[PDB]
Order: sequence, then structure tokens, then C-alpha cells
Amino acid sequence: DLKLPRQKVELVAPPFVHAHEQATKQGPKIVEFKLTIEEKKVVIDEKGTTFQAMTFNGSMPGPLMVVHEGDYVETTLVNPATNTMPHNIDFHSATGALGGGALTLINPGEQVVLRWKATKTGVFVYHCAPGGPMIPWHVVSGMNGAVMVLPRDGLNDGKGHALKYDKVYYVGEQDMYVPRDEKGNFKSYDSPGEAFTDTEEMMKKLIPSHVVFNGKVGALTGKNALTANVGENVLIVHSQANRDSRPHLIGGHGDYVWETGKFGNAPEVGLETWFIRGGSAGAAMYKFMQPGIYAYVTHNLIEAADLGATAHFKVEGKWNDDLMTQVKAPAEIP
Amino acid sequence: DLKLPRQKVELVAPPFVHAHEQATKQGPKIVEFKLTIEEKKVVIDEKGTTFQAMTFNGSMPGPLMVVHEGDYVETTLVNPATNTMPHNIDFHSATGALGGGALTLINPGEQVVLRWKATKTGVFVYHCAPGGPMIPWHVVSGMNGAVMVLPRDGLNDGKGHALKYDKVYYVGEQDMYVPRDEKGNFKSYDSPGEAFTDTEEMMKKLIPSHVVFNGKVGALTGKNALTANVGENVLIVHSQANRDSRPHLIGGHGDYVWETGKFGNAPEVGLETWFIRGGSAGAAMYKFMQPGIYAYVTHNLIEAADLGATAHFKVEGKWNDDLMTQVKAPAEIP
Amino acid sequence: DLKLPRQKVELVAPPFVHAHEQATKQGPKIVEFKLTIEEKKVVIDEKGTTFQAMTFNGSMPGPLMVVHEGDYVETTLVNPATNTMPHNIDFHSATGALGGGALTLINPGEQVVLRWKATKTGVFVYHCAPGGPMIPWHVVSGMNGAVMVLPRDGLNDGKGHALKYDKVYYVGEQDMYVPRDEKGNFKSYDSPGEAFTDTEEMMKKLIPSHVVFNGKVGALTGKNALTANVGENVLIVHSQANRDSRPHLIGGHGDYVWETGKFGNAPEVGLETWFIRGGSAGAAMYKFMQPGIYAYVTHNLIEAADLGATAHFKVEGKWNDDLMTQVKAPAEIP
Ligand SMILES: OC[C@H]1O[C@@](CO)(O[C@H]2O[C@H](CO)[C@@H](O)[C@H](O)[C@H]2O)[C@@H](O)[C@@H]1O
Ligand SMILES: OC[C@H]1O[C@@](CO)(O[C@H]2O[C@H](CO)[C@@H](O)[C@H](O)[C@H]2O)[C@@H](O)[C@@H]1O
Ligand SMILES: OC[C@H]1O[C@@](CO)(O[C@H]2O[C@H](CO)[C@@H](O)[C@H](O)[C@H]2O)[C@@H](O)[C@@H]1O
Ligand SMILES: O=N[O-]
Ligand SMILES: O=N[O-]
Ligand SMILES: O=N[O-]
Ligand SMILES: [Cu+2]
Ligand SMILES: [Cu+2]
Ligand SMILES: [Cu+2]
Ligand SMILES: [Cu+2]
Ligand SMILES: [Cu+2]
Ligand SMILES: [Cu+2]
Repeated sequence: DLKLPRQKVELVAPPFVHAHEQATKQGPKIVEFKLTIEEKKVVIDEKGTTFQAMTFNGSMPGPLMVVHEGDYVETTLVNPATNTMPHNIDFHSATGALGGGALTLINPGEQVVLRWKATKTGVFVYHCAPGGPMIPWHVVSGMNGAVMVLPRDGLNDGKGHALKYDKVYYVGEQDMYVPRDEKGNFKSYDSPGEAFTDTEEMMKKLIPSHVVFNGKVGALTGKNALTANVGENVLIVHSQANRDSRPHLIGGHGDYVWETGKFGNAPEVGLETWFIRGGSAGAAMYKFMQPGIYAYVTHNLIEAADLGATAHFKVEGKWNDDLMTQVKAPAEIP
Repeated sequence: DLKLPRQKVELVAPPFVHAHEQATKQGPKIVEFKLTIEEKKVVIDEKGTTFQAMTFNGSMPGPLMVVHEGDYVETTLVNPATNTMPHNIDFHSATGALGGGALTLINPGEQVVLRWKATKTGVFVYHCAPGGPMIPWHVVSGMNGAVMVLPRDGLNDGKGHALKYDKVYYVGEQDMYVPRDEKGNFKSYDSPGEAFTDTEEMMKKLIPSHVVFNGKVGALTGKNALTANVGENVLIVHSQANRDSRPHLIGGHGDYVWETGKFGNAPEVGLETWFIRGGSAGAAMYKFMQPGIYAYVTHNLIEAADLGATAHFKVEGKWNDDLMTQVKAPAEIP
Repeated sequence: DLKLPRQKVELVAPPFVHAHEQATKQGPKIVEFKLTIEEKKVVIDEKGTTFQAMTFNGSMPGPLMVVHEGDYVETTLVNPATNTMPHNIDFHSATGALGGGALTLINPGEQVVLRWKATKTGVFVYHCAPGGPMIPWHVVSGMNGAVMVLPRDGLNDGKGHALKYDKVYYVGEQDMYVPRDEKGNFKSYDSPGEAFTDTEEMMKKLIPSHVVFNGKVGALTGKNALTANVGENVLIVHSQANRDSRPHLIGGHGDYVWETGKFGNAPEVGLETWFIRGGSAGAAMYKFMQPGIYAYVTHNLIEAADLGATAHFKVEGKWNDDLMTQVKAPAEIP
């Protein structure tokens, strides 16, 4: 029925985001994406703890999909025979059939093609949701990502002005539940199925062992720190499919923040810390003013420093002594 | 002193809501309600776990009371001699005397009549609050409900347009704390008083055993699923008197959401997931676009799927293939 | 370089706030503050539990600093040789160098002078953040306070009207993690260093033993209840540097609330309960209408009643029977 132009997107791994337009002169298109599910054992911390992950496209989070209002998003979801479990996909951006979940349940060896019309603007979670107790399990095993639906005129501040970002990053936060043995060491398992009983028991107690960005402690640091230059406006999309978070850029602010993540609402301005409700994505933009290292955290600092939820930015440019200066370096008290 | 017309309301059990006007040509009235407290042992899950509940009018949540701005709400609170504990009522909608709590403490065998002027619009929690450690205990035992204070002109979108709902449901969410024995089985108790010591010990650790809607796992499913038709605008009032929640309609959205619950503020639009602060009620309206089953959850999916916090909607009407379609059913990967 | 007038502030202990102007005709100044760090063992509850606290200026929270937009805040941070640990300060109001933390690390025996320009309006957390796992530890040991950056025209309602408070209080909420011995009694320690291992183990489990205002159970009660008169507009600044909170004034409302705490955004109106994201300060103003006792709580009522997070207001004036009246005192049921 649907006679619109087709455009393929090459997805890229988080925290990066596939190339896209903000404001566009294009009309509605059918935008084609492929997600291939991968179950895999991964390392989640610097001590070598392992984890039975379940992923879209091999990453935690799944990649960010970007379209415009009124596009049709046509996803080929692939569950190779090398996986063990059925899977599906639920888009919080979509209308009907449990977000798509009721139309996309696929066994290992199968694929399905779902299309949904992008009638709601904002950033939104997508996640697997097979049914029943498998829903939380697949999500907290890593099977969640996000999609961004931009207005065709790009972003605005609510107050008629365009808000154009120079770059965008996607920070997906994952609560993980790794059981411990009697000795107190984290357990390792041979399969997701073997991990399930212990993992569910822990899940129901509601306290994660790890809270990470991009799948692992320290993922968005060192070589893989986020970057910017003084003067650049950076959009940071943050999602959490199961559990609340409170993002904060240490040494910066949220200049324009959509904490509930939906562009039909004006952004709030000048925030210190914002709030991502579990089951949602939000977004914050900041124009960097100072060079140096920043930490981007959830501001439960226990989670940030001790459970894994810290990213860095390394920012280039000239220090601004008007905004901040060390008037007197550390010295002995007179 | 107060010479206004009197109107009696027949309360109805949640999730339903007693008949009322949205916009009205009536002026202020004294609106009369009766709440009769019932302490009772109830079943809270499909395994037969029992629970020492304390209720207004026999239900968890207590029933939704609906009035208009500037009405006077005159409540006869009754504590029959068949109960064991003192009780009272605190309305977050009311001004003075700890919300009414300091004027309504009644022993078994007593009743009291409190009137308060509805000067604040929105949805609001009411709950028992006897004093001290009994406050949390009575609340988490089930002694909470909500009241809705509508503008006399009905609801609006902030942007001069009326927002008229076709039906309203009240979802009261309850965190419950049922201790376990050494074997790991939930305990049963002969009285609320006998449950108290174990229950308080658990409460202070801040992790519920169950998180339910309408008093029990699965209460708002099967026969008792919520219903709608494609084209109907449904208001969903959600309250949580003690603990945060993050509502989400799976396959839908919050078209207009007052997550802090107060109609003096414009609604937010197009939300995926919203946030009910513990100690509050909020409200979301959605116009259904697709038939079929929806789940309405808190989007901590562990809580939703594993601890009890899932409702269903069954929606009648015609499927819209423009909004969503299964382009290719599950098939073997080529 | 900076040739502006200098003004010294004499800080005062919370919940009080040093004298300041709301609207002002002054231009930018360099506003001088001194904070002297004190590590000390304190009592945190009415049972005599002790706690290894780390403080700015001897108090939990640290004192509220008040300036205006475009002022420069020049803080002398002093770490006397009588302390054991290094410390620093991070202002969420400031731009660059991890909020100042990267420019203020001082060993016992040292002091440092940091200046930052107040370019963001609102209430903001400040806290110590030495590095790594020490960050959460110093914060949850008490090393956090707040700063308020007022517009030069004072506060407004977003809708061109001034919002002038008659008094302001600062409620700093502290999550505390005091381990228990095998017997189940809270442990005491001879030094912060000796407390660290047990305290970190508990911290990572994310459940506080105590949640207090102004450093101790019952701190803002009795002699030290907050006060008001009917007719007075009271601003209540609330901060939580590590963990969410949901403030509520029992028997009142938030007439004007900036829950995210930033004055570039209009306040919300008529709230029952608001939400302070961990890592932030927010503010609520209320004009008292009724005399008597109010409780100001976090509306996790377990936390409020059982873990320490209750303050009182004692309010003088004339009871308003229009707003609320006891129509019939407790009596036997007919
Ligand atoms: O930022 C969204 C917010 O801005 C307002 C204007 O106050 O509308 C702007 O954004 C809309 C969505 O992009 C545009 O359609 C509109 O033309 C533009 O003024 C609000 O209505 C909206 O909530
Ligand atoms: O939806 C509430 C929001 O709308 C505004 C207009 O932007 O006011 C509307 O609602 C008021 C409350 O019902 C009415 O009194 C008013 O006349 C109407 O325009 C905002 O002021 C308010 O925050
Ligand atoms: O309350 C802040 C809110 O109000 C608006 C008007 O709707 O702006 C007012 O506040 C600004 C900050 O103090 C002033 O600069 C402005 O002149 C005044 O109208 C909004 O723009 C703002 O979000
Ligand atoms: O801003 N520091 O946690
Ligand atoms: O929207 N699904 O959890
Ligand atoms: O408002 N009482 O918890
Ligand atoms: Cu899956
Ligand atoms: Cu979901
Ligand atoms: Cu009671
Ligand atoms: Cu209450
Ligand atoms: Cu310190
Ligand atoms: Cu911080």
C-alpha cells in the first residue's frame, strides 16, 4: 500500500550515532534498519566479572536509530540460530501491538519485519519483551536501546529558536544483576538459561550489582572518553529501560534538558542534575565553555564511583579565568 | 455557618470512579462522602499469599472521591468496633491540621466528620496517619486512596482547549512488605498487631515483597481488565502514597500527562513513561488508536512482571495498518 | 584582573540562612566565603548511635551560601591539620574543573581559594569529591551543602509577578550508612578511616540506615522546629547530594515549586509532593494559611517516620474554619 521512498541506514555502535539531518527538507520516507540479536558472555568490569548478555546488534545499549516525525520505521529483526531463546522488539515510539512486541516474536533461526509510523517526537526506549517474567530478564540482560524521532524543523527551545547540536552521543545505562557465591565472588554461567534462576532471585530484590554505561565499567573513558571542544553544543541522549537514573555533567550543566525526553514539550534550562525515569530516554544539550576532563555520571555517587556509572569527556580549548579561577593554590594555613 | 446545598455521593470501588461532571454549571456545594474502615486478611497473589490489610471502604486503594474546585468535602469517617486499631484520615488536597489527621483520630467504635474546602485542583493522595511509626505501617497496609478536584470548566491543555475524557480509571499502586520464614515462604499472621513487628523490620529495609494495582497481583486483568474502544479518550489516575512509580502504557503513550498531578499546571505531551512521586497522585490521558491488548505497568519491569504491578486494557476497534504493520511474518532467515 | 567590590558574608548554620537581598540594585561583586572542614564523631539518633561525619563548617548540611546572578563567589576552603583526610569542593553552580574539585584538593594543614562566576540561577548542591571511591564516601559522610544564586530582580512566577519570601529555610537531607554488628547493633568507629571498609560495603548495597534532616533524627523539632505565622510566605530549599527525596508539607502544599531547582524555569503550582533528584537542590514556597503543627517529610513515610526524615513547623495565627473544620468530634457510631 505504502508508496514512499526507501532509505537504508547503516547503524553504528554506541555511544556514536549514525549520520542524520536535524532540520530536513525531505518528506516522509520508509527508513530501513536491521537489528541482529546476539546472546553472548561478556566482561563487565575491570576485575574480569562475566555476564550473560543479550543484545541487539552486539552492543549494550542497542544502537540509536534516528528518524523524523512522520517517517515509517521498517525494522528487520533477526534472531540467528546461534542464539538459544526467542526474542522480540517493543518500541516505546510506536503505536499498537505492545509497541511491536506482539508482532515480532521470533525463535532462533527466524526473522521478522515490522513497520511503525513515527507519530511521536522525542527519544524513546526500545527493548525486548517476550512475555511474562522473561520481559525484565531480557531487558536487564542488555536487550534495550533507543530511537530518536526529530521534528522536521529540528529542535527548538520553546521560546521560537532553533537548537542545533554539533554532535550527539547516546549513553545507555544498564542495571545488571550478577549473583555471588557463598565466598562472596561473582558467579559465572555457561549460558543465559543457566544464569536465569540465580539472576531472577537477585533481580526481585531490586539492587543491581553493577550500573554501567555502554555495557561495562569504564567503557566511556580513556581512549573511549567522549570528546568535545569549547564552543561545541553536544546533545547527550540517556536511556534506562528498567530503572531510574539522575544524570549530571560534573563541571557543566544541562543548558536545555528534556528529562522526560519528548520534543513536543519545551526543554527546561540550566539544570544541574536531571532524571531519567526507568523505561524512558531523555536528552540534554550543553555548550562547553571550559577545557579539561568532565565526568558524566548518575548522581547516586555510590552507583557512579562504585558500581560503574561514570563516563568522561575530554574537552579541548582555552581555559576561561572569568568563569573560574584558582585565586590561590593550596598553601599552608597562615 | 456554611449555607450551601448538600450533595451525597455513592462511592464505587476502584478502578471505577463514581459518576461526576467534568465541566459544570453548578456552584460550590457541600459534597458528602462516607468512608468505613475495614481491617481484614486478604489474598494478594496467585500463590495464595495472605496479607493483613487495613482499608478505607474495603478496597485497596480506597475509592476515588471526585469534586470541583471550591466545593467543601464533608467526610464521615467510621471506625467500627470490629476493628482493632485507631485510625484517621489525611487529605493532601486539604489545608490545615496535618491534612485532617489531627482532627480525625477515632478509636474502634467511633466516627468523626471532617470538612475541608477544595482550594487546590488536581489529583491528590488521602491516607491514614495515626502518628509516629504507625503512619507508614497503616499506609503500606493499604490505608490510602485519592481525591480528584476538577476545575469547574473541566480540564484544558494549557495551549485554551478543553480536554474531555470519555472515561476515567483509578489505578492505586501498593508497595507491600510480607516477611518470609526461614524456609523462604511468606508468613501469615492472625491479626495486624501480630504482623507488626516482622512487617516493620522488613519495611525499614525499603524493599517490597509485592507491588500491586488494585490490591492484588492480576487484579486488573482477565474479566477485570480495563477496557476502551479505538477513539476513546481515557484518563488514568495513578497514586502511590509511599513509594515512587513510573507508569507506562505498553503500545500507547501519555497524550497529556500531569505527572505531579495538579491541574493548575499544563500537561506535558506525548510521553512514553511518567513518574509518580511517592506520596502523590498523577494523571495521564490517552486516546486509543489501535485495538488489542495493552499492558499498563510501572516500568521497573521487575516490579511489573515479577512483583505484581501489571494491569491490562482490552481495546475494541479496527486495526490501523498505517500506524503499524507486520510487513513480513516470522520466517526462516534467508 | 577582576576589579569589582568585595563583600564578606558571615555564614550561619542550617536550617537558617545568612542575611541577603532578594531583588537588589547592586551590581556584580566578589562575594567572599570561608568554609572550614571538620571531621568529627557525632550522634545521629535518639538512641545514641554515633557516626563518623565529615563536614563543611561543622554542620550537616554545610551552610547555604546566597549570591546573585553574575556575582563571583570566592571561597577560602580550609582543611585544618586536625583532620585526617584530603578534601576539596565541587560546586554544581560553577563551570569548569569538575565544579572546582580539580582546583581545590587540600591536605590537612592546607587551604585554597577558588573563585567562580555565578552564571546559572537556582539552588545547587556543593560537595566534596576527592576522587574515585572517596567521592561517595565523603558525600554520604556529610560533606555537602548548597548555594542559592538569585536573579537580581528576585524570584518570579513565570506568569510577570514577583515572588517574595518572608523567610527561607535550608533543609539538607542526608542518607547515612551505619553498619551493624552480628548482634544487630549499630557499630561505632574510632576514626573515619576505621569506618571506611564496613561503611563502603554497606553503601554499595544502596540502603541507608538513617535518612535525616540537619544531621540527626529530630534535629528540626521541639525547640528547633521551623516556625512561621499565618500569612507568611516561606521558601524551603531542600537538597540531597546522593539520593532522591520526595518532600511534602503535611497540611500544606507547594504553592510555587522549582523541584529541579533552577530559576530560569517557571515554578509549578499547587503541588502536594515534589521530587529532589539525588545530586540536586530544589525549592518550594508556601504561604501559610492555618496555625498549628505541620510535619515536613520525605514522603517515603518509612524513611520519614522510621529512618529520621521528619521536620516540624510550628505556626502561629488564627484557625480558618472555612478552609477546614471538625464538623462533629469523635463520637460513638449511632
Ligand atoms: O519546544 C516545544 C514547545 O514550543 C512551543 C512554543 O512555545 O511550540 C514550538 O514547538 C512546536 C513543536 O516543535 C512547533 O510546532 C511550534 O510551532 C513551536 O512554536 C510549544 O507549543 C511546545 O510545547
Ligand atoms: O493547563 C493549565 C495552564 O494553562 C494556562 C494557560 O497556558 O491557564 C489555563 O488554565 C487555567 C487553569 O484552568 C485557567 O484559569 C486559564 O484561564 C487557562 O488559560 C496556564 O496559566 C496554566 O498553568
Ligand atoms: O520564571 C521564569 C520563567 O518566566 C519567564 C516568563 O514566562 O521569564 C521571566 O523570568 C525570566 C528569568 O527571571 C526573566 O528574564 C523574564 O524577563 C521574565 O518574563 C520565562 O521566560 C522563564 O522560563
Ligand atoms: O558533581 N559531582 O558529583
Ligand atoms: O513497553 N514495555 O515494557
Ligand atoms: O501527608 N502525610 O504524610
Ligand atoms: Cu530477548
Ligand atoms: Cu517498555
Ligand atoms: Cu489507619
Ligand atoms: Cu501524606
Ligand atoms: Cu571530603
Ligand atoms: Cu556532584
